[PDB]
Amino acid sequence: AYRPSETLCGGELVDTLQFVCGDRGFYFSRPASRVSRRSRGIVEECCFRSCDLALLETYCATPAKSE
Repeated sequence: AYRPSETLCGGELVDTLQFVCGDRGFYFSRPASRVSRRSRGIVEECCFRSCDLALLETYCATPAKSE
């Protein structure tokens, strides 16, 4: 592949989440357990696997509203 296989882990993953989503905030991987608690998580797709920009954007926090 033309893309690098460098993966994205640690604080650099958090830095990228802030870059991609801006001030709107983001969510992160929920589980970190040795035991069977399978779930989604940005670390699972960007560090254990490799992820793309469009996918990474889906971890953005939801919009808020107030009257």
